Amino acid sequence: VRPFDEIPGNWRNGWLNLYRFWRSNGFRNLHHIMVKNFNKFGPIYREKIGYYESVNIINPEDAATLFKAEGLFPRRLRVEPWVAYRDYRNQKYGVLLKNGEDWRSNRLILNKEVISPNVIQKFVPLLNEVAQDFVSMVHKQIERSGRGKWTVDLSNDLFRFALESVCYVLYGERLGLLQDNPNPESQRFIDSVTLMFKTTSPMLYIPPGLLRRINSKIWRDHVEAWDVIFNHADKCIQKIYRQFRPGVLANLLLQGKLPIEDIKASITELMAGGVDTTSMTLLWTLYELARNPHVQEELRAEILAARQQAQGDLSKMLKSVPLLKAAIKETLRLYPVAVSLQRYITEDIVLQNYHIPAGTLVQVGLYAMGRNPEIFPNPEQYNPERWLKRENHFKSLGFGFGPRQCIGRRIAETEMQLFLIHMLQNFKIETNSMAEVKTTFDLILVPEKPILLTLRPI
Ligand code: HEM
Ligand SMILES: CC(C)=CCC[C@@H](C)[C@H]1CC[C@H]2[C@@H]3CC=C4C[C@@H](O)CC[C@]4(C)[C@H]3CC[C@]12C
Repeated sequence: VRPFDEIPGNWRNGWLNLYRFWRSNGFRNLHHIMVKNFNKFGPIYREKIGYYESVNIINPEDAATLFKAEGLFPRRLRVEPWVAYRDYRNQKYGVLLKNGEDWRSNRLILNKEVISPNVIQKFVPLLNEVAQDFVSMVHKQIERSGRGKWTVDLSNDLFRFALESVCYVLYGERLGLLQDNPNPESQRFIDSVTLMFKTTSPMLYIPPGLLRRINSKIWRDHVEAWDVIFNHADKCIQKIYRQFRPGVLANLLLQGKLPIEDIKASITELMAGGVDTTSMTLLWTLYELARNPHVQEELRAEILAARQQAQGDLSKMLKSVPLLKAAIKETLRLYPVAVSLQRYITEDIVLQNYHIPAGTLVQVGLYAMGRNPEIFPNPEQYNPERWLKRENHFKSLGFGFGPRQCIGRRIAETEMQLFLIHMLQNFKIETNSMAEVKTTFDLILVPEKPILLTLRPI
């Protein structure tokens, strides 16, 4: 086998690479940087930028060997800003920040009430309710606008649908974000959530302790945002104990399997993990459905057929939409919520004939895989057919893979399906202009400029 010190890449000028990363852009084009590296060093490259070093792969086969050596307690990179807040406020770590035995001990409890098929069917009526209210809002706006159209940037509205839905199944209450005049308690909560995501982007590389040392507003606004999010969790917890004398939070407080401190930590991290993720995916999807109207009709045809063969039963209808679940994989292929999965190797492995010493951070380039003509034929075309009647697990890594995969993947899928089912039944999504839209990096994959979509009743 080839030694580690022979892997291609730029690990020999890490300090010059740190200069090239911050001199211009860089923190906005990490997804484009990876593609170039793979198109320059091959199916595997080793990179070092400052004190950061890692081995990267693109072939789904290599992701196999990677996930087989992650260990019993897989460890990804950490969210420095989010961890810094828990240390400052002496809060417990949730299922996302924990590692080792504590994560495993938690994950298993959380899985019974978040990802198990038993509770997924209990979430269907809840998610569908929010999905029905979103369609009502779109009709109202279309009525006002006249001519039966509504050209709008659904960015903010989709963010509200994501937050409204996740908080419905987690806390067991409707925040009312989809109204025309939401109550100030929810308007301040969504603003705090938004400010929280907006303040993490800067501290993903800039050490949080450094911004705290200079009393930067970035650090202060971050703490102020998490405070509101944690206080809204206490507000719920208190109401639930008052009602003792339903939601994920209520069931965890009933079973009394985890401490309230560990329950409050996880319930919060669960919300953060699926508010910006589901919202942007639902946006990229609506965008590609408008650039590819043939796919939108093909889906609409299948959903209308499933509506009648199911006889109202959403459970049956959700099992009868294979092309819809394939469209979700297709969106996550061109626009992955995370440009890479990270796993700290716990055993010496070999990838592409190269010894990878234990402890090494190996990343799986999801954005580069989904756009490689080799792994995916016709990559730049949105064709959900490529996923049906095909097999492929290591090609659809959008929600990760393994014991520490996305614990809310079923909640996300269900929510995104119910959304598309209700939206395609009532409206046709038309692109205001066939002009190209560019992708940038900031926490996730977001469009450079707003996406303007027209919604006509059908
Ligand atoms: C389109 C929607 C979503 C996408 C694409 C997505 C994607 C991902 C990915 C790639 C991971 C890491 C997987 C890995 O490292 O192997 C992850 C982890 C996680 N996701 Fe999501 N996610 C979505 C929605 C949600 C939702 C709705 C929730 C609700 C709780 C959620 C909660 C979490 C949590 C808590 C983790 C970390 C769990 C752990 O590390 O043990 N996500 N997600
Ligand atoms: C909730 C979810 C998305 C799961 C895991 C949580 C957490 C481990 C991940 C999610 C996104 C990561 C960044 C993503 C991309 C990059 C660019 C990479 O080329 C360099 C690293 C970097 C910035 C990652 C940093 C840590 C984050 C936030």
